[PDB]
Amino acid sequence: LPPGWEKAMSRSSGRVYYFNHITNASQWERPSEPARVRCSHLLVKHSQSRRPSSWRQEKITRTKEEALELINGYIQKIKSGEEDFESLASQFSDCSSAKARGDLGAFSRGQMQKPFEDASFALRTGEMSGPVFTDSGIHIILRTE
Ligand SMILES: O=C1[C@@H]2C[C@@H]3C[C@H]1C[C@@](O)(C3)C2
Ligand SMILES: [Cl-]
Repeated sequence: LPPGWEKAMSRSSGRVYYFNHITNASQWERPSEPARVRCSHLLVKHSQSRRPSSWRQEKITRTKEEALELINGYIQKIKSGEEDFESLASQFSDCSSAKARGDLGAFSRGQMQKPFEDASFALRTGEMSGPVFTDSGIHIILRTE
């Protein structure tokens, strides 16, 4: 299996699925390094974020658990296609990159927060992460290049 993937069993349905413990991605099909990657993200901050402030909210007060619930809901909408990642990033990301549809540009290893970097470089081109935790908050990461 590709880097960081394991087999798991669905608790509701009993069907086998696959889980990546670096990106927190999960998918039903069996899963299919560069100097740099290009990613977008959607950040949901919380009261324990290193800077609990954003363009959306001068004082961010939501709990870490409430932030995770928001992230999980956004992931549901992106995967069902009801909403686009770029649309939700522009509207709801607590990062200044919201105004760029969440795009962060290209980057190398040794520039970004470690959990963010590890998830970014473990994603395949076009693939989206599950919830990724850093000192800034909780992220959904989309690798675009
Ligand atoms: O929320 C974030 C902060 C700003 C940039 C995007 C993401 C990860 C990072 O390391 C770089 C810290
Ligand atoms: Cl790839």
